[PDB]
Amino acid sequence: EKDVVFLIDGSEGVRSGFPLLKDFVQRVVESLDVGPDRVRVALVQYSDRTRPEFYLNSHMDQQGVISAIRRLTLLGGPTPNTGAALEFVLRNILTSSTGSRIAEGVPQLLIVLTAEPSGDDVRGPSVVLKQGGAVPIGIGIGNADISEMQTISFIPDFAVAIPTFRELGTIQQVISERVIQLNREELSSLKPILTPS
Repeated sequence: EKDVVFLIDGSEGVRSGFPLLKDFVQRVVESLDVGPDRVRVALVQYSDRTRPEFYLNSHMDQQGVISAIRRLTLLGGPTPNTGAALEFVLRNILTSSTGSRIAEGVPQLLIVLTAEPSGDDVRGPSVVLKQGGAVPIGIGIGNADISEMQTISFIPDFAVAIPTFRELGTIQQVISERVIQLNREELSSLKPILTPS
């Protein structure tokens, strides 16, 4: 059992790379055992606002999730306010009412993809998410800030920096491997790192 949420920068900085991002998300999902009693998948786009695209309880199989990803259109917007988006996910998407099994101790894995420095502070939100049971993996593309992605990530090791959307496919296996590593037992041995700025 895993709840896997993709939080995707949909600001204008991502417009040209968005089809490659959609491809990447599908590559990860295809590796997961998707179903209500196994892996649940959600996806939220964000810029200076958030837009849930589908929730952990929306689909019950691989076809449903993949079809939903394929149909995404870019949210748009000037900036990625990543900190606000992270808290929005914690408080609204990692919830029992929207299909999260957080209350039962199911891993809450949050894969964040962005291509620019955040338009807001991610430090405080990162603390709140780690204290609240989220396990984030920050994937910074291009101009994304390395420190920010490390800060967001449950521990810095989990963060990834890749120079272009073109290279995003080259990390799909290690992201899949991380999702596998992070079961309830492994997470039991892992503690998050909190040392803001």
